[PDB]
Amino acid sequence: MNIFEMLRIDEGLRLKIYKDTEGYYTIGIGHLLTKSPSLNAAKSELDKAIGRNTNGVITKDEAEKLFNQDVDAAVRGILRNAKLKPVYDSLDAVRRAALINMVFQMGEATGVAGFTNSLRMLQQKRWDEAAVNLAKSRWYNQTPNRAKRVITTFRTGTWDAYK
Repeated sequence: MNIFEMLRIDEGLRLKIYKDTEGYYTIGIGHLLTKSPSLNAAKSELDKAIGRNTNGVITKDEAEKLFNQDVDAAVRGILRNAKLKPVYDSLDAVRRAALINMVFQMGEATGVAGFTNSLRMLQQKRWDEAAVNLAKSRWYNQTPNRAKRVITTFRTGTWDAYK
């Protein structure tokens, strides 16, 4: 198991524009296109991302290409964030993947950098406590199964939730 497999499990793979759990236009492996309610806006953003006139449909290779960029971006976003960086560097490899998962989901470092208290607990390696704190969130209330998977990963440092 690794970050790519993990997120592929959490996000699924869809080749035609769809709406995410928040109703936003998305494609591929969780690639958010736009927060706009306009399908045409989403089709424009898609074509711009792929570099062709897609008509709302992409191939598997294309999906994977967006996915790789998106994982890079999430990691880079963490390394560039003053709050996230030290946490991430303090973590073991498994848990690092849990943190990338959150940033990818929340599509931005910002979101996650906000979870101050949980961040501090993770850095201190107080796993059970962090796990409880993380669950007191809109995040855990809206997508509870996915959040449980990510929280278990932080609590245990293993991939058991994904196995």
